Amino acid sequence: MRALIVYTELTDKDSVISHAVARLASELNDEHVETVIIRDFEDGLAYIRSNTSIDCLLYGRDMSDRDEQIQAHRLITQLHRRQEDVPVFLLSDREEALVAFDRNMMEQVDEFAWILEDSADFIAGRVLAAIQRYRSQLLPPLMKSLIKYSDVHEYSWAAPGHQGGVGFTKTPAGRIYHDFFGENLFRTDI
Amino acid sequence: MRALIVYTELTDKDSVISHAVARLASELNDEHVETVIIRDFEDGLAYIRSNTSIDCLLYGRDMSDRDEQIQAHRLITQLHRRQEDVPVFLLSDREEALVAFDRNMMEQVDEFAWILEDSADFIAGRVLAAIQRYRSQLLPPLMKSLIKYSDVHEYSWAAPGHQGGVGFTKTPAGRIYHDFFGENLFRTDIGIERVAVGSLLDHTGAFGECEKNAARIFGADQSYSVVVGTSGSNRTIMQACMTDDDVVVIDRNCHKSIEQGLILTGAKPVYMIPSRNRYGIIGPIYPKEMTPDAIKFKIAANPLTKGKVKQKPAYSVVTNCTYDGVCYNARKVQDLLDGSLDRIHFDEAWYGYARFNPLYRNHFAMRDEERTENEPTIFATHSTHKLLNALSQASFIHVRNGRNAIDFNRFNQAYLMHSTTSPLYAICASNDIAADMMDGNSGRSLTDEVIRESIDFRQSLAYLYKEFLNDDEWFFKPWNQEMVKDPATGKRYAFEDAPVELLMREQSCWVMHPEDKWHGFNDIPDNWAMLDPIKVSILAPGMGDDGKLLDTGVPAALVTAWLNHYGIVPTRTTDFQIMFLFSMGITKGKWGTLVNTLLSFKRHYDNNTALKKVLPEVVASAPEIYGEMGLRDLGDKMFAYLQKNNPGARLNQAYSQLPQVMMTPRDAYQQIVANRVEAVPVDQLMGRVAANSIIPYPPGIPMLLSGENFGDENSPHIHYLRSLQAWDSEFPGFEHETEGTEIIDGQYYVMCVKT
Amino acid sequence: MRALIVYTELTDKDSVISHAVARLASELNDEHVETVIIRDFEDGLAYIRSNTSIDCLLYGRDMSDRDEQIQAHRLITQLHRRQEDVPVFLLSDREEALVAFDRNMMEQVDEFAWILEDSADFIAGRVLAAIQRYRSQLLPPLMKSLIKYSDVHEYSWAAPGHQGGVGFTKTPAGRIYHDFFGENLFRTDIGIERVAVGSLLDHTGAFGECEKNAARIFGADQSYSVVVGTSGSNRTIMQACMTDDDVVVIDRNCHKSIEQGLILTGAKPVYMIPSRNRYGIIGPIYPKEMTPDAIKFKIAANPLTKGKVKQKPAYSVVTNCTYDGVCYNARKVQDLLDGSLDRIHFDEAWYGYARFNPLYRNHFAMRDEERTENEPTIFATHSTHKLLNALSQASFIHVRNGRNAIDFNRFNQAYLMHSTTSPLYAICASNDIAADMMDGNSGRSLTDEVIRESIDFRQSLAYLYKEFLNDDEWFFKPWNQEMVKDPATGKRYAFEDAPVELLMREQSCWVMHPEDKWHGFNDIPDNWAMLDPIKVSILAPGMGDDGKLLDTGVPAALVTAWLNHYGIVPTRTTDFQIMFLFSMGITKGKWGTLVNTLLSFKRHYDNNTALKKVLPEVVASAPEIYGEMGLRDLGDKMFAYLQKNNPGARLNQAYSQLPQVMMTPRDAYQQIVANRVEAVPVDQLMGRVAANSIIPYPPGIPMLLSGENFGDENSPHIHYLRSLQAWDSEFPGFEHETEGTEIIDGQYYVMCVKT
Repeated sequence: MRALIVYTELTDKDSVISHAVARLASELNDEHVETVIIRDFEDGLAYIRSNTSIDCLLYGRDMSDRDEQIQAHRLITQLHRRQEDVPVFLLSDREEALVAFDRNMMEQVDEFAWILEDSADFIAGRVLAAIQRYRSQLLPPLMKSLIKYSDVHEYSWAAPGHQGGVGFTKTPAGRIYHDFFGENLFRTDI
Repeated sequence: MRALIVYTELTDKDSVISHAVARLASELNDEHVETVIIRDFEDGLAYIRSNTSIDCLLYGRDMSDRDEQIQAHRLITQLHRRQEDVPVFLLSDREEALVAFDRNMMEQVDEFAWILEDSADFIAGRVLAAIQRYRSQLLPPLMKSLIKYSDVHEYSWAAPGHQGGVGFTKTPAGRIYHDFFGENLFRTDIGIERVAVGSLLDHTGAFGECEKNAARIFGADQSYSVVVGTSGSNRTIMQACMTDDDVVVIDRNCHKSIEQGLILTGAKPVYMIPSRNRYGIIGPIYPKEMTPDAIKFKIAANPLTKGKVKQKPAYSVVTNCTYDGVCYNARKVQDLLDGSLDRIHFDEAWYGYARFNPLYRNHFAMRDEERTENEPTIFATHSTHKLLNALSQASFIHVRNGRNAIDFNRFNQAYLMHSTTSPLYAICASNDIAADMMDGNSGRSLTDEVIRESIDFRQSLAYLYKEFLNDDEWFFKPWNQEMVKDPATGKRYAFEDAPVELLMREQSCWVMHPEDKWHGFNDIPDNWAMLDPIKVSILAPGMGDDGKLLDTGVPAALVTAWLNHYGIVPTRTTDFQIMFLFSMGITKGKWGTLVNTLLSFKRHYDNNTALKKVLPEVVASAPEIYGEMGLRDLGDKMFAYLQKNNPGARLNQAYSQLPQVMMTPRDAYQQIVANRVEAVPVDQLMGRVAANSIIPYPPGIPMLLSGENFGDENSPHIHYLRSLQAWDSEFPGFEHETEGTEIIDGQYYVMCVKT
Repeated sequence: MRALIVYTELTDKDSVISHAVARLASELNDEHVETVIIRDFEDGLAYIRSNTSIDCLLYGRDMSDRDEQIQAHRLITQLHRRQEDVPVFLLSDREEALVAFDRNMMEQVDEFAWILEDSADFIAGRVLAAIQRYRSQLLPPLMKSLIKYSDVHEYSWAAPGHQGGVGFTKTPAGRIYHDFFGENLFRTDIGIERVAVGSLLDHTGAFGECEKNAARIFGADQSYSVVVGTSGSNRTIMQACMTDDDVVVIDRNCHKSIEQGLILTGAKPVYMIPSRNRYGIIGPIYPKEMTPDAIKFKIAANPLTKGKVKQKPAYSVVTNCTYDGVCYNARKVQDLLDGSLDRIHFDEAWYGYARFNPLYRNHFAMRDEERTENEPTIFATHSTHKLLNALSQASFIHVRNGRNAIDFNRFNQAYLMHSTTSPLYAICASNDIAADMMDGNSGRSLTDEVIRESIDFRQSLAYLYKEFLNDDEWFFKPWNQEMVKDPATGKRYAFEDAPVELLMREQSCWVMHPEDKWHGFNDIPDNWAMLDPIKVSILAPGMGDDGKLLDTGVPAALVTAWLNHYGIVPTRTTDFQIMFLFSMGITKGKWGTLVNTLLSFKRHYDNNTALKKVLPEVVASAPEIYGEMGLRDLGDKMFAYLQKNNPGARLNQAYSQLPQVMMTPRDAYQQIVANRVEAVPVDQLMGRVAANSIIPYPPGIPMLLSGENFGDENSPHIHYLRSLQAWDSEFPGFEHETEGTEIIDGQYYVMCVKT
């Protein structure tokens, strides 16, 4: 689980939003969500264009700058090009977000995170729930069912004879072959 | 122990104050006080608004800047909103603080710390002493005594048998259960024979202290903690109040525990009929039903009570607020009922927070008001687990003694009659912590947070509705005022454009005015009812303002199926109405998920997405019907069915006319005990007397009570039951719930008295 | 996951098997299975007898030694006593195991592990699969579903308001409370609207599964889980059974919930009077009170029921076992009452384990027996928190359908009438885990452990009593048989010399025989009653076998004060009797503390130690009286008072004669509701009707019920109340408890019906 945080300047003084984001990142790391913190939308765009899996996007902008609004929309569109249903959290001061609220905002924002008046634990829990929801719909059906069944290791009394690759690990050459191709390939040959 | 240090610029050169603060922080850490150092008051405010426990605040400012003075005062006020008695230390140069010394300074400063001329060890010791003093007063009495006793681990030679959870740790399944629930839960299950804590049923010790504290906090003369919920509380109040030789005035919008009390007391009930609107939402009882002449007329017309027209009614019950958030003006209700009764019971099961926010002023039972000596006795029941923070089955009885009051010795008999001899002390502890949570500034702060969240959701939904309407599209709309008026300046706003402070402060922005069309309660008097902001109803399109359906619409059953598929479970639902609860357990900005879910439903509805892709569980009910069918196809099918059958008129007919009463509820139940009852299908209900209550959903309030006749062939009640059955047959997976019926092979059966 | 490896000598040279086992243990640790390696079967037995969870047993022996075979079988049987389905792997050389292969081997071996010719990885994988299979079947259904659902953390938009405990973590006191009780308790408080788990009141889902499982385990046709304790269970049973037009047969040794049921139903009660002994211990009802002629005579003699002599009684209740551990032969009681009634209710609140130990055979309600079709309907109520392992308020209703049975639809009305709409699921989960704990081998093993501990205490106390008697000194003695007879060989033993196996196996060692003097129930039939071993009564000296006091003695009130000072709180107490509870939560050898405390009391009593040194709390009551007074001085003062006043005769007079009945308990309570009651002092009680029940301690059972006359000047009941008041006045700090009275300035007041 990896969360990407892209915020530029939410408060007139940087330290407030920086400390709030640091607290949120600590709470996310305590629940085993890795966090990447980025201060510029072009840097975030470059990060997204690297084929790195992102499970959640949390972003905030100036909220009074239309250029940063365009940049944020570009970032979210780029993210959804290849990672289509990744949850997007808006990090913002509540009043600024509420005055900017409209249909176009909700077209790209899935959840609100009032970073300056909410506990980092509550936001981290909501982020984790969103990440789990996203991960549960990610795989296509056959691949999902095969992965789910692959954990079974019991000896069936039927073919194939290698029985999830166990048969190969009885001669040294078979063991080399089994280690080369890996266990999961043989455990899906069911 | 955590100390928060907020200082900005105390010296012209930063290094002096920074080094002094560093020395103080080191000395505080050496005494195991964690320190958070913050250089800006806005950062400190953000830190305080995170629900982190702070045991001491040490702050310093420029001391010559009035803006920083205002900021520091704001920080301290914010801290004391939810952490009321946290000590505040002023860090300052001595001369600067002394020249600024006044009453206003001492109102917010508890101690002085001359950080530049005092040893950090002395200040750290004083801080630790202050923290210990603060921590020693933090817990409410029952919880404190339970925690203190929990350290005892010796085997008592008495019940409970598990002996602080030791008994569970003897089988593997017991060990898993014990590890899951934790040790402290079992170590507080100590029985009623430990004099260190006291006993709940005797109201002694910490239990007596907790009940006195709760009575003070909730503004009652006496309070009783209950471990059988508001069902139990209602039963004991009704048992203490009435007898089988009594006539009582019952809100027809009554919980089933009220009918249980009627069965257990044998009293003869007379009913006040609440109002209804075009959405099927049950509204308030109008004042025309509570007048002394109306009550005398009801008593004289009732078949069972017509020989008691000279007898003063012994008890009345009004549900406030209602299930859909309609709050009575309780002062006016009490004044109306004072002309006929000496005992008024307000069943405020969903309404426990009302005392602690000024928005609800005059709309609840235990008001801060000058009390005269000729008032009636007032009872209020709170389900502390519903909209306060308590475990299930926790409840309170609040009593204000007036005319014909019941003294403690008499009331205790009913209390014991509906209680248990072995209460679980965790439930009472949750009651105590809930009362403590509403005490002082914290109750106001928590109610404010919930109200603000609900208002943000309502305004956002209204804005989206207007946007979609401007694009000539449909959307959901919140059920509140369309336009609000500022009573000070006279300025009018659209609801979504109104300032949040105005909606949070002004009660008239939520009062049901007779000239407004939004609420739909025709002929309601002004300043009679009010909408609770935190019970948010949303309306699906399809119902016209006149009361008849439009040409197109989206039935709420399909939206409910969508929400259930996404895990959201509404509290109430009608044909076009979905109710969402905002509680003190909600987190800020959570309603964005609700808005997102509604928008995605609208997208899939406009796209006519196949039910197999979006709602597989709906398809799994009747795969031959819902297979190869889209979301909008099903929606239009349901709306066409509603247009053809018009079940709203059926509901109005069934609930505008009361059923004929044949016997008291106790007599009907004793027919059950005597085995003189049978299961009767709906088509054979004509002339039959129901053995138990029939509560259809919607509207969720009883259509028939025990001992009431179903009526002849043209009876609206049998017609409404038939309508619900027909809907269930036509739409599998969207079946209505009806308490008091048995559904065999999809057919309704009702237990009726054998003729 | 923990695997236990027990191997002694598999190969002629130890290093081969040791290295193979080391490789296997390394492979098991690499898959996160902890391993305990033991080289001796006695060490493995000791390890198993420690309550440590074992997920798999891998063992090997010599395979040519029959002694090691017996030891291994013993080890596996011991393991499955409390860990029933743990997989067992046989570690062996292949040929040795194959030559020893038979049915008896396969009865205890689940899998083979050829440790000397198989890879440790293959065996480790098979062990892990077996462990996972075992763990997946370990939990009972409701607990399993609750644990599975507990991982959900999303904000539902419905009650409870705390939303999995989030609401508590918003004030500092709430955070302390939340951390104390832990997260999992609040995350299981989910409400009745989560279909993944089901609903308790609808008996659907995991709740239906749990109730079916409990009915199977306890041998009932149907079982109901109750969250209002046995008080609630008794109320719902009585509400389902009787009506105000009914006559009922009530054990005079009844809990106050039985009288509450009488008040709530309005039935007319007739009473069976239990027996008493010289110590004031209430004994069983004799068969002469349950015969059809006796019941007809009681009905014909009762002032209220004499117009119902042709009516079959609708309900009877018998408390079994009693508070002092007297257990009826329930088969004989049922056969006696079958001639008059169709419904028998056994209130087994203290008697829930009885089904699971053969020592209690035929002495409980839900017996494993061939059932005919003409049996009466049997109800049994268990307080699962009393002598089973459950949280307070957990209870069960068990039904065996017979004549005039109540079907589910009719019974559910009473069940809902005495329940709450928001049950706390932790209580139901505790009920489910208690039922699971009694299931299979574990119930027998746990009851055996408790019974053996109680027998060890009884025998040690009897031995010490004999030793002190031989030294012509006084001591406490257990209340059981002095001499026991072995029914097989005919050999007689003194109780302290009897083999423990005989006392644990033979029921006749605990039956009350009419020829024995220990129990003191004169004219009791043989094979009628039986003593529960785990309810241990000890007798202080002072009472003669004839029924009159001796020249000297030690009153039990002083011993009770001593025990309270040391933290031990007895369950019951009379003038010379102290009752101690042995429960499944006791640990082995704990009764040594009790013996030590009694010995130290005897030392300080013989030394006449000043009460200030030993019992400062006693002195703090009346420092002018107890100051400068010794332990033996106070004891002799109390004994002289008892000798002069003889309150035991007062108790016998008060309880041998029943008070005159003036009205039903419901009528008396409705006098309270009508405010027609007053507080009356004891000296003015002549001719007055009690408004509530009077329960003096001793004997702890009601002397008067509601609606019963106190009597004239010479009434024994007023005399007994006066005796208790006089004792309270003479000995501050040793005051009797009397439910149903108010003590103002040390004077007794009783609520009575205004004439």
